[PDB]
Parts: sequence; structure tokens; C-alpha cells
Amino acid sequence: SKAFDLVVIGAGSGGLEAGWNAATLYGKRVAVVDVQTSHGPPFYAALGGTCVNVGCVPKKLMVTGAQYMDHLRESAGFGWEFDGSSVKANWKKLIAAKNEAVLDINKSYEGMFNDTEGLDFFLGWGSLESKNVVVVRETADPKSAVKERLQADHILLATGSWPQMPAIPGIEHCISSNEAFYLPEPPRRVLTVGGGFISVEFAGIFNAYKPPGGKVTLCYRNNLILRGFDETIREEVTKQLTANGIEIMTNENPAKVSLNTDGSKHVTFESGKTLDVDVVMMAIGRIPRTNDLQLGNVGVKLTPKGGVQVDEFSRTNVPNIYAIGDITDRLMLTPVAINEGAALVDTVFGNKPRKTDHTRVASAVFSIPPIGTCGLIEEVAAKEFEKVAVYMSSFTPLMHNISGSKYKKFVAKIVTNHSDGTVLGVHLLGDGAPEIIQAVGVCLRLNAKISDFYNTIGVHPTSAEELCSMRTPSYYYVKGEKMEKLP
Amino acid sequence: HMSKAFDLVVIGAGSGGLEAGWNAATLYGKRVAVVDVQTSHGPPFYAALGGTCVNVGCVPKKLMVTGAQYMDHLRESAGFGWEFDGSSVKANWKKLIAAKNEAVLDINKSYEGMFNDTEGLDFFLGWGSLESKNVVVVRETADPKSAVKERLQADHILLATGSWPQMPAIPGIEHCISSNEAFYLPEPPRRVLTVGGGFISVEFAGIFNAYKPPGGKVTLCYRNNLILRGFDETIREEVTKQLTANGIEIMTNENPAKVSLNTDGSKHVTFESGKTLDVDVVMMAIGRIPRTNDLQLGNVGVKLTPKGGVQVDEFSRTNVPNIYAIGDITDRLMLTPVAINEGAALVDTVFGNKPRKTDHTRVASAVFSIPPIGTCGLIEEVAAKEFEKVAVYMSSFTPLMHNISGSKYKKFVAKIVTNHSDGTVLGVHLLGDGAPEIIQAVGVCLRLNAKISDFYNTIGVHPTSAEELCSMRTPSYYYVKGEKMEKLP
Ligand SMILES: Cc1cc2nc3c(=O)[nH]c(=O)nc-3n(C[C@H](O)[C@H](O)[C@H](O)COP(=O)(O)OP(=O)(O)OC[C@H]3O[C@@H](n4cnc5c(N)ncnc54)[C@H](O)[C@@H]3O)c2cc1C
Ligand SMILES: Cc1cc2nc3c(=O)[nH]c(=O)nc-3n(C[C@H](O)[C@H](O)[C@H](O)COP(=O)(O)OP(=O)(O)OC[C@H]3O[C@@H](n4cnc5c(N)ncnc54)[C@H](O)[C@@H]3O)c2cc1C
Ligand SMILES: CC(=O)N1C[C@H]2CC[C@@H]1c1ccccc12
Ligand SMILES: [Br-]
Ligand SMILES: [Br-]
Ligand SMILES: [Br-]
Ligand SMILES: [Br-]
Repeated sequence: SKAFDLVVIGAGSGGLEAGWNAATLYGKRVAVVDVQTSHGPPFYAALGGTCVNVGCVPKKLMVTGAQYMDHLRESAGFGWEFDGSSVKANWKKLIAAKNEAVLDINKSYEGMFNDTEGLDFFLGWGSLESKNVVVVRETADPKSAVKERLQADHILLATGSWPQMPAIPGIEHCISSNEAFYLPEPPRRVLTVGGGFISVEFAGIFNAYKPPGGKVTLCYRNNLILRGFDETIREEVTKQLTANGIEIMTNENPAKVSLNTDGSKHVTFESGKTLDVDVVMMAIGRIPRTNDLQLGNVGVKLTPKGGVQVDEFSRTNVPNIYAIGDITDRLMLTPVAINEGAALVDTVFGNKPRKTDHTRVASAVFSIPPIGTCGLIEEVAAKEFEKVAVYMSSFTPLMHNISGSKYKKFVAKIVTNHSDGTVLGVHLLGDGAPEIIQAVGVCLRLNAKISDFYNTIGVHPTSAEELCSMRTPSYYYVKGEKMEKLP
Repeated sequence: HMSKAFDLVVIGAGSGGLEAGWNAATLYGKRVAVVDVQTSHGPPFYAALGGTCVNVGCVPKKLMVTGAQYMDHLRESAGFGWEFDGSSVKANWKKLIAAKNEAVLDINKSYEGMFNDTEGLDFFLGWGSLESKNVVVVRETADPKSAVKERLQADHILLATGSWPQMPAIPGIEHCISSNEAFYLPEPPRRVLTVGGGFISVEFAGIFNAYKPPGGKVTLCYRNNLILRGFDETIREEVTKQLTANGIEIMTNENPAKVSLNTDGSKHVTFESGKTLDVDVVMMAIGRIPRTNDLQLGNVGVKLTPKGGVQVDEFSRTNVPNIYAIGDITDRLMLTPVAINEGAALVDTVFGNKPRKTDHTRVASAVFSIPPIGTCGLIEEVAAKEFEKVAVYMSSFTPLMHNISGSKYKKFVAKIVTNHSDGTVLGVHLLGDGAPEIIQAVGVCLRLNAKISDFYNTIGVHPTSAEELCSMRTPSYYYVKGEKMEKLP
């Protein structure tokens, strides 16, 4: 048995921020538990978390790789010549480079633990034995061999989320993003199921690395992908994915999957349509990872949707037990989990309570081309405010008239409270959008108005200067109803 | 044939002059004439309708830097698994130049159509000069003895003629070119010397480095010790290293003394030190000077500064009440968006009874070097002279993607400079892919008097380079009454 100020279950984005801050900033005794010391099968996530191992970090490297399909074609308009028939995309090389980068990160976290006073790592599966006891077992089975018993003044639940798999016949013949990161070969025909960012990002990755004759299809059960993003941008990215050879099947949903004699999969949709593919990747959602924690031993309350219930300071209903990150089933982003972890420790072990602000969080989609966004979309703003103005700019940049990718319209939209000019949301589609949006997140914390943007001098030539060139609304929402002019 | 009369006559149909003229005619109903010397880009006069940025400046050079970036993309693609016949790769400069020419000409034509269409906004072709306080003469050439095409009566006159490359008076200067000619070279030079340490020399060095034929070499020389004076010093040193790493030779503390022709017609450069260099093109990029000579300002007594620009007050007014000047002719910040801002502010003040002056502080700007620079506000050594305590927050590392691409020399640098007494951000300085796009919204932040805590409190977008700006909480070092030190005393 061992005694600690804080025990953290999950060595992920939020859990490591909390543990490192508690130990080094406040001199507390910290233990952190995770199920694997490095990335990949069998548990996929590991020391460092989902983002490091099977999330933001590797997917961004793979999207960067897929972008070269466009760069090689687009170079020709600027005078670059080479033998186009010799081009091939080596997926095995991509995966190996990615594996080496992730493993390097795994190892550096290992040395962080070895080098930091009061910060200890334990390998295994953590669960709640009692209000102040965390048990670590050999496997997820609550009857496997006990490896450690950790006495804890404070306990932090930070186990993340896991892919949601629908209850359809043949679901066992589908994969999730976890397995996609380790496919031995790039699939020639693949169906990505879902309208969210993971489905869209992997569609672009597979589209660039598919062997000759390949085809990527994305299906989504409703009418328009990327629910929760700006509607203009949802429509445009649909158009631009289609322009690069991806087939978008909206209003379609798999009803069953069966095995073909050649090893491929036969998908039947609810509509009766059918599609044969080599890989079916389900990306329909991620759900809080609560089942192995034995929350019933202590009575931690869950919400109806399955998250651990928390107040604004990450406190559960059980004193001294906290939860942060995807397990709270709110904003599933790595920088939000980190922010929550730091606020938690500042509150518990320092003399200044802090709560994370979940509004005006900038985020991105690394689609090809990508999205950057911060704040409210117009239809959400129109329910909170009597008068909303939308400023819009949408055009193909000069360089893509030369590159030949004339479909690559850049979209920039600013949403305001028209009563006082306050910027409520900014939404971008196009090369650079994730980088452009970061400092917009800072602007929204300075009560920036549309006139603050338009009165700033532009940097020229950039896509970003469009944000400082919009003076006149394109249209409005009054009492919730869209209209081109004010009454 | 009779003279024509206007509320406003603009000499120079460039970045500032077109903003002023369009706004005066379309926002305030005034009658406007605009004068320029050429209706589309290129020789003989290079700049033309649209101005220096459109014709031989920001717009074409950015297209050409984008073309040059593909040399890096093609090489870097192999780390991510892309395979192709490297021996087959060729950079066709003629196709680049033709694509750029068609793009610029399309802009020329659209501006020509704006004038043909817009009530109260007229274009006159020729050389404008001041005859009297209310008369602009348009002549066939810059020579004031050349024939008169029009006389334009004007209640208000706007001088917006821009600037021009400076050429040093050395023997053999006739064998050298400027950026104007660089935009029209029939073939890419095998060996080229770019002379100068400023952004134009650096940007063109990158362009020539990508399009040079097999076995070529780009050399950049600068007469002082470190290129890119005025930019963050960490970034000055890093850009130097990363240009060197891509095969550009940087000769600092060197300056051409004379140029002669070898018997084969190549240029033989002798430096002041006695070193020699043989090249096919010498491009001078040592500075740009305001274009005042042809305006005949003595006719009306408009005062120039010692430096040579038109003297103006904060509202762009010369010493002659109804004559104004904006843009590069004022020899201050030579940027297109500053000239545009000055022109809009002038017209709002004169014709819109809503007075406004341009803020020349905290202006965001970029260098499209490879990799590029984005900056806004004060460099730390300047801040240390004005503030008792200055803090510097700094992050510099090779991003993960360039550990796979192989370009491990591509360190991304992010620096924030503050007044440590109250946290106010005084300047932000960036080096790396995306930096010009990242810095734009930073300019809005500084206009809003952002403090370092406003940056740190903002949640990052992950994974990006930009999120480094929102994860810096502890100074790397300080300046205390001018003195650099790791810790406060
Ligand atoms: C494909 C993909 C792409 C993404 N891309 C982005 C992106 O670009 N940007 C972004 O901001 N977010 C992205 N995310 C989301 C991001 O990964 C999560 O928001 C973040 O990782 C959650 O942090 P966390 O601290 O809640 O948990 P995690 O980082 O998930 O860590 C939880 C850890 O708990 C461990 N664990 C689980 N159960 C137990 C147990 N019983 N005992 C011990 N250890 C346990 C797990 O092994 C894991 O390491 C992406 C996610 C995915 C799946
Ligand atoms: C190579 C290069 C790259 C650049 N890159 C950038 C960049 O990336 N970003 C940026 O912000 N700035 C850049 N600049 C600077 C930018 O081009 C200038 O700051 C801007 O064009 C100045 O605008 P203006 O209105 O002062 O004059 P201009 O735009 O220069 O317009 C002046 C016009 O006056 C005309 N003219 C001159 N004399 C007469 C006369 N007597 N009668 C009639 N017409 C006349 C000229 O033909 C010209 O069209 C660059 C400049 C160069 C040279
Ligand atoms: C003024 C300018 O930019 N020039 C560039 C080059 C060609 C024309 C002119 C010039 C004069 C003297 C020597 C070399 C040159
Ligand atoms: Br779906
Ligand atoms: Br929908
Ligand atoms: Br060529
Ligand atoms: Br702070």
C-alpha cells in the first residue's frame, strides 16, 4: 500500500497536466495510472493519452502526408515538371514515420516521471475501491490480480473516451479510428461512417494514399455533414471533398455488414442500397470511458448521456473525487482537458479557485482543405440575441486559379451581435484556417467588435486579411428569422 | 479642347490613390480624377494602373514565392512516403512568369473597367505634375517640356506616386538590375547576386534559389553584419541559418565596389574587400526612394523632408493647405495596407466630416522568405529604451513535421515582448510556416491593448504552431533599465 495527495486515473492530456502541476507547482505527492506505456495494440491509448497515441498528433502527421497529393498536382501551374506516372504514395513508410514520432513522445513522458520528484507512474487498470482507495489491477476484469492499492486524499478521473459502435448485425467486421492508425496496407475501397471531424479527416487521408483504382466513400445518416459547424462551411467542404474524388453519401446509414469470400465487406444500408469495400471505419461518436472504473463502489453520479457529472470546478457528487476531460462528455478537445486539469489543481492545492471557460474555444478540422472556428454559429446566436449580423467573404484565391484547384474557395464569416457590434463567432475554411483562428480566440476575450477588426491594418497578401476587410453585413437574423435587410 | 474640373485629383493610381479616389466618388459623391503613366504592368514604366503592389510588388512576388516553395514541398514529401522520379524534376521559370503575367494583367483590366464604369471616377493616362495650387497638368512624359494632354482643375490634390528602386553610384552600375527587371527575366539566372539585406533581396534570393538551372548558385550580400535590420534579432539570425541551409550563400560585411563584363558577357563583381564573384545577374535591392522628382513640387512650394519624402502632418496634409500626400511618397512605412488606410482616413476627414488619422504603431507585416516572418509591434531592444522593465517570452524548436520531412533546420520561433510593469504586449515576432497568416489577428489584439495574460488565458488550437502564443506564462529573460538579464534583481 502507498499514500498520495492525488491519484490520477488516466495518463492523458488532462491527467498529466493535473499530475505534473500538482507535483511541481505545489509540491504534492502524485500517482498516475495508465494501462500501457507506449502506443498501439492492444489498448491503443497509452501513457500520454489519446491525442498523443491515436489522436491529434498522429492524425495531423498523416493529414500533412495526404496534403502532398494536392501539392504535387498544384506545383505544375507554377512551372514544376516531373514524371507524373512515377508518383506513388507509400502508406507503410507513412505509418512507420508516424510510429517512430509517437514512440519518441512515449519515451520522453517516461523520463519525465523518472526525473520529477513526487510524480509516480503505475502500469495497470485503475478503479475505485472506496472513497480514498484506488486499486490497480492486471486487466480490465475486476477480478484480475491486484497490483497496487493507492490511498488518496484526492482522486481525479481522467480516462477519456472510446469509439461508439452501433448495434447492427456484422458490426464486428468494422474498425474504428484506433485500428485505422495501424492498417498494414492502405485500403483500396473504404467507407467512413459518420459526419463528424474524425470521419472527414480520415476520408481525406485514405483518399490520398489509396492504391490505383481506389475510392473513398463517406456516409452520414442526415442531410449535411459536420453538424455544429458553420452551415456555409459545411456545404463548401462537402463540395471541395467531392471535387477531390471522395463520394459523400448523405441520408444513408449502414443496416448490416457481412463478409465476402475475398475478405472484403458487403455493406447494406437502411435504404436497401449496397456497397462493397475493403474497410468499414465507424466514426459515429465517442463516449465517456466509465465502465472499468467501478463507480458503483463509491456512488459517483453519471449524467443521462453517460458522462461523469461535474460542477464548474470539476467536482463529482463524492467529496474529494474529481473528473476532467472527455469523461465529462462535454467539449472533447485536448487543450480543454489540459485547461481543466490545471484549474482543478490550482483550486484544490493552491489558494485561488479557477474554473475553465468553455465558451469561445477555438478549434479546427484538418480536412483538406481545413476549418478553423471560434465562438457561435449564426443560428445559435440568433436564438440568444434579437439582432445578429453575418459578414461573409467567399472566393477562390488567386494562387488556386493558377494551381488549377479552382474549387478551393476560401470562406471567412464573422457573426456579430448587431446591437453593439460584439463579435460572437468567426468561421474559416481554407489553407491556413487553423493557424489564422488562434489569435481570434484571444480577440474574443477582449470584447472585440467588428469595427476593431475592420480598423486594424491588414497584412498583405494573406487570406487572413479578409477578416479586416468586412464592413457591411451580408444578411441578418431578427428575432431568429433570416433576412437580407433590416426591417 | 477644354480643361476638366474635379473635387479631387489623385496623382498615382496605386494602393493609396485608388482607395482615396474610389471612396471619395462612391461614398461621398465627389468628382474625382486619377492619373497614372501606364494602363497595364511591365516595361517601360513597370508600375501602372493598380500601383507598385499589383504590378511589380506584393501580388506577383507572392505568386513567385509560392512557386518557389514547391522545391521544398517536393523534397519534403518523401519523408511522408511520396515516391517519384527525382531525376525528372525541372522548374520551368518561363511558365511561372507567364502565369504571373496573365494574373496581373487580369487585375489591370478589372481596374480599367472600374474607371470606365463608375460615375465621378475618371482615369487619365500620362505624367501628372503640379502647375499651381489648383491645376494638375498631365504630360506625355516625365520631361516637363513634353506635350500637354490634359489640364485638370482640382479643389484638392492628392500626391500618391509611390517609390522607386535606389541604384548606387558605382562603376558598372549599368550592368545591374532592380526588382522591376527581375519580374521579366526571360530565363532564370544560373548565378545571381542579390545586393541588400532587406526583405526584397531576401525574398528574391529564395525565388531564384528554387528556379535556378542545374548547378546554379544564389548569393546574397549585405554591407553590415546581419541581414533584416529592424526585425527581431533572434529571427534575423535564424533566417540567415535557414537560408544557408537551403543552399543560399550569405556574404555579410561585403559591398560591391564595381562591376565589369567578362569576355563571355557574364558580370565580374569586385567587392570593396577585394573578393570577386562571377554571376549572370546582379540585382540591386538596397532601398527604395520616394518619387517626388517628376511632380515639379517647386511650382507650389510643397516642402520635402531632409530624407526626401513629402512632409506631412498626422492628417496627411502638406504645408500647402489643399495638397495632401500618402503612401511611399511620405517615406515612412512602405506597405500597401498602410497607404490604403491613409487614403481612406484622408477622404473621411476631408469629405466626410469624420476626422481620422492613421495609427502607424502596432502594424502587422510579413516577410515571404522561405520560411516566412510575421511580426507586429516593437522589437525588444527598442522596447527596452522606452520601458523600465521589459519581459521576453520565447519558444523556438523544430516542429515535429519537419523532423519527418528532413528539414530539421526549420526551427519555428515565437516571441512575445511585454511591458512587465503591467503585462501589456508590445510586440509579437514569428518565424516559420504560416507566420504571416498567424500574425493578422495578433494585430487586432494589440489594437485592443492585450496583455500577456489575455494570450495565456486563451485555450490553444491543437496541433498548430500558433498555439505556442497561448502557452507562454514565464518570461525567458528581461530588460531592466536597458540591461538584459535572465532574472529580475
Ligand atoms: C482520432 C482523433 C483525433 C483527435 N484530434 C484532435 C485534435 O486535432 N485536436 C484536439 O484538441 N483533440 C483531438 N482529439 C480529442 C483528444 O484526443 C481528446 O479530447 C483528449 O485526448 C482527451 O483528454 P483526456 O485527458 O480526457 O483523456 P485521454 O487523452 O483520452 O487519456 C485517457 C487515458 O486513460 C487511460 N485509461 C483509460 N481507462 C483507464 C483505466 N481504467 N485505468 C488506467 N488508465 C486508463 C487511457 O489509456 C488513456 O491514455 C482527437 C481524438 C481522436 C480520437
Ligand atoms: C518588390 C516589392 C515587393 C513588395 N511586397 C510587399 C508586400 O508583400 N506587402 C506590402 O504591404 N507591401 C509590399 N510592397 C510595398 C508596396 O508595393 C508599396 O508600399 C505600395 O504599393 C505603396 O502604395 P502607394 O499608393 O504609395 O504607391 P504605388 O502603389 O507605388 O502607386 C504609385 C503609382 O504612381 C504612378 N506614378 C508615379 N509617378 C507618377 C506621375 N508623375 N504621374 C502619374 N502617375 C505616376 C506609378 O506608375 C504607380 O502606379 C512591395 C514593394 C516592392 C517593390
Ligand atoms: C532606376 C532603376 O531601377 N534601374 C535599374 C537598372 C535598369 C534601369 C535603371 C538603371 C539605371 C542605371 C543602372 C542600372 C539600372
Ligand atoms: Br452517421
Ligand atoms: Br443535417
Ligand atoms: Br525555364
Ligand atoms: Br498569465
